Amino acid sequence: IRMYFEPGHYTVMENCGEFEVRVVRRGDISTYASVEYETQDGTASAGTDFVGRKGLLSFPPGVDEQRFRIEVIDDDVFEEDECFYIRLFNPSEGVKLAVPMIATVMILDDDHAGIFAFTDSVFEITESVGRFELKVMRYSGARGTVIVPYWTENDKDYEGARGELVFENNESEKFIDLFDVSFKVHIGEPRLAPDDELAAKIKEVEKKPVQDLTELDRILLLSKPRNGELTTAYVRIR
Ligand SMILES: [Ca+2]
Ligand SMILES: [Ca+2]
Ligand SMILES: [Ca+2]
Ligand SMILES: [Ca+2]
Repeated sequence: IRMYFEPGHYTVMENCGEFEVRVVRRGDISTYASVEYETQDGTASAGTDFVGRKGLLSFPPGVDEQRFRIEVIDDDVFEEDECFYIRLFNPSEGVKLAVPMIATVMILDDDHAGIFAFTDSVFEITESVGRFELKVMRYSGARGTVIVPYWTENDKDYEGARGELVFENNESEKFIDLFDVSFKVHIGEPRLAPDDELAAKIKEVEKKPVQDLTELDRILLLSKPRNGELTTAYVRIR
């Protein structure tokens, strides 16, 4: 005998350049064997998401596995999770096809804007030793510029803080500088730079009645940055 994929399932980052797909030969190794593979489309398109590939996996006498590089294509357009597969045909004569003989590889986008939130909800700190950066994390993922307001609230102890953080591309983290009592500090809602080419196209899609949005457009709409659970932090001062 038998010949079958293993791993029979690979998960892969759109930016992984490529990755190995491994195949196994059980049963009578002793003699050369072989088998073919062909990438074939799922939701992930050969052409846009990966490259098509038929091939011949040769198994000289004494080898019960072959790997083989598949290329995952990278781009800057937000897409949901996508799929594509790889099938074993044409085994050599000695041998039967097993389970699985269809490998599944999924492409994870990384063109989201994306989702913004604090790390924890409470941070204990020190009567007066100055400053001390309050982190803000950007979750999966880190495409486009995203601007995002910040202001503080009272609960004399600190100086009030306001602004708009600017996460440029692949900016995943940024910091608010401040500057037993507590106060809260909020984050508003993320928006793109008003004038980043994307913010427009989306504005365009954002008028086509939803019933009109091309599938492409519907997925362009949820490319937009969002907020997470905790959009507020308390600061305890002791
Ligand atoms: Ca695609
Ligand atoms: Ca993709
Ligand atoms: Ca993409
Ligand atoms: Ca990408």
